[PDB]
Amino acid sequence: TYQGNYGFHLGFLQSGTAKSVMCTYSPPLNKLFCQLAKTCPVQLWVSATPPAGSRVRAMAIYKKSQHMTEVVRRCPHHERCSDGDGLAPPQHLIRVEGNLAPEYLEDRQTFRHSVVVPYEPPEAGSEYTTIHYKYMCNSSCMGGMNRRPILTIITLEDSSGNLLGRDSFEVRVCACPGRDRRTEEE
Ligand SMILES: [Zn+2]
Repeated sequence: TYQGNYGFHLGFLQSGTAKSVMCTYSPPLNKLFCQLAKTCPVQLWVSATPPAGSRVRAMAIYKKSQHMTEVVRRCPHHERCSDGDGLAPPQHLIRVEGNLAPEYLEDRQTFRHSVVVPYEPPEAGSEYTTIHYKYMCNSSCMGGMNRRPILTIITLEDSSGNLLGRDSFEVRVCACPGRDRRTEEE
């Protein structure tokens, strides 16, 4: 995490450990629990607007340093699951929704996957800018994350890739998010 010259940091809609809820954020754990394939409106905040060309990248990494050096990718199952949108490659975990200019990358050196989008200042009347994400594999998929916790890294970079700000949050993709938030909230 690191707010830069722009005060870059993330924001989340408070939903509640209720039921029928498909996505809820836990301020205490700073962890998100969401159902697979459902939209998560994460917010972007800044005290100054980034220069034009600045982008927003979303990468998933493993929380525990023992698995730190392993690329997070969908499990052999979901990988062979026809549930694409026409943009995201079948092997990516984090997809973006709503944006018409998302870019799906794979670092040539680290092999890590990411989704980058153009940074856009908040629309009139809002104080923050939204980006709808989705996870396409459950935390409990064998071959996949396999019960291993992950952390979503959201970085604000300039047109040329330079880091301009970074923030993160742990995430859990489950069928029972609400329950899992409270029965973990402790
Ligand atoms: Zn899976």
